[PDB]
Amino acid sequence: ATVSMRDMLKAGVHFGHQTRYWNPKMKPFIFGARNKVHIINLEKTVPMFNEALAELNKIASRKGKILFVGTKRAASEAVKDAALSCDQFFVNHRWLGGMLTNWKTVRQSIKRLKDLETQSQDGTFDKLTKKEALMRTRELEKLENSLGGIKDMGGLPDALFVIDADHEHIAIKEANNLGIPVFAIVDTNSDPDGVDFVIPGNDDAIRAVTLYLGAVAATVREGRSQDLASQAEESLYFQGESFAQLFEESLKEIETRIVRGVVVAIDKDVVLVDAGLKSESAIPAEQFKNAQGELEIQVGDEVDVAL
Amino acid sequence: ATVSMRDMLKAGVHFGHQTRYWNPKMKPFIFGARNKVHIINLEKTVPMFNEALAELNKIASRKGKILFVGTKRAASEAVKDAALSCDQFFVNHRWLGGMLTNWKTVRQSIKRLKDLETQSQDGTFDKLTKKEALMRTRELEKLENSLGGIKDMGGLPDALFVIDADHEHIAIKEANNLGIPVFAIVDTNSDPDGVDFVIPGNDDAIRAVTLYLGAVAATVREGRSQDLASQAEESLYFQGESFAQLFEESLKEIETRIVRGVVVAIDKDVVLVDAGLKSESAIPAEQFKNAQGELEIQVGDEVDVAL
Ligand SMILES: [Zn+2]
Ligand SMILES: [Zn+2]
Repeated sequence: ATVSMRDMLKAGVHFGHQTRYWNPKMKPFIFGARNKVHIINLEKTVPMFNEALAELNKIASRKGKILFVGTKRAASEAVKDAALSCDQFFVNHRWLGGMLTNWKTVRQSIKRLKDLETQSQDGTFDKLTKKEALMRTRELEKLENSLGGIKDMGGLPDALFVIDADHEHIAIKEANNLGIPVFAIVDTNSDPDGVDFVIPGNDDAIRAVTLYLGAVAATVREGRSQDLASQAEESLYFQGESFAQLFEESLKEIETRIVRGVVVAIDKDVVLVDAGLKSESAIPAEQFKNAQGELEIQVGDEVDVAL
Repeated sequence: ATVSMRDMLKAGVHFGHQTRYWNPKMKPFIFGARNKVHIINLEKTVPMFNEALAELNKIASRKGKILFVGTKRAASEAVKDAALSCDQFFVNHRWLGGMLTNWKTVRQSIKRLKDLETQSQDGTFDKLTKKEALMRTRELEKLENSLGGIKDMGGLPDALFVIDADHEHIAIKEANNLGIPVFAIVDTNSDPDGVDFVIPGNDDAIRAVTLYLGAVAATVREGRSQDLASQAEESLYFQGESFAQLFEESLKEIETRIVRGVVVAIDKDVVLVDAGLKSESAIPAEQFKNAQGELEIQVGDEVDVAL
């Protein structure tokens, strides 16, 4: 996975802040200045982004959970779009101190959110006074704005992808403390020190932000599915055996002896065994019950069967 | 997209029916017979499946809708799994004559399904007698079993993918009449004539059926997203220009003159214009209102702006 330099140039990825606003720590990523404005060196952005994408692909491929964080105007709606498009998670309105470091508390706040969700729907709020119903409605607003993108995360994320390292410094510091790797777009006015995988680039243009998140969402989908990887395993070696050769070889795989197999499905009075024939074999449960009339085997168990 | 011959052999794709059950029309796809059973020639299955996958990829890439059809025991639950995994549609319980050819009627039956959905939830059924409520409950059962996988299809499909051509002959004939292309697994006991893209193979093993649907769902996801295609466009040509060359070239793209731009977002009193700077420009709506105080422009419109 990569984005080309020409694509980044068109999106404005190389536009830094005015030089008077810079953080000197971004010097290695700066190409120069034109008209009192810093130009970001895409010669560095491209390999550093590829490096970031490769590791996010690896994390996603072990069922890793990715938290997209971006709450500034330019990032907010796109962060949600990206996260949804690859079945991950997000914070896009505002960060509450402790979302990560006090995660056991957040977990309870999530159940409280779901209870308030139910209450607002099943008429509980209508049986309250206006003053009370408003209290619960504002609480539900706070919880949904802040936790709505993570309510099904189910534990700490395995990585953070962040738009604007300075704007999101609180979250980045929590991740640091927990040893959660941080991938971030770092603009010329920002401190890169807390960022594990820095991506030098413009964090102020919707089109630039969209370019980054798109490449991220794609590589995360590829990590989960293994679509393109499993496919490009057919070119790694010779596969030109004839069917005839392969079929005759498979006939000699028969030794010796009645057959052996594996349960794949147990619906009452129907036990299903894959013994590698044309069809799986559906067996009456009775052959698999003990003296008390209970099922002895489980889906995935190994068994025997009579040809 | 492809499945290897070794993968098909392991899944049992080559196991045909007993020869006494064959349809002579399947002769070109048959390798031979062992123990009074027909062996399917995978030398033919592999290129014919690749051919089918390539055209399904093309159909999906123009936002085509794919209807997965499989109602026999071995196909039923996997057909649903596959369809869901690539955001398409399915029929997996039983085919009602006219689902395709009388589609304008099906459309009304879909709204009737949604109304019954609401009624069963909002307590309408509880206000009925038992005899009446049972009538509506059975109607809801019929509609959900048959239309549940297509209720958001929104029109005729652009292709059918079918498990077992003989078992699903009714649907295949409706598609024929409507000119909708049929992709189907055709076993040695079946008639291939109605099938546009026949895939000679075992249609009785869950593991074989799973192998086919998996490859289909992947190629459909790839058609929609263009993940792997857009990525493998970076290898088609030289991309070794230095950033310096590219940046200096982009500086000469400035001619002449105040700037020109494109609206991207209109939220009351905030009009957003992309003029290719570091940030999009947010302009007060007032500059864009006519004498009556109405908005003159729309999202996507072209405008002008003062630097
Ligand atoms: Zn910035
Ligand atoms: Zn069959």
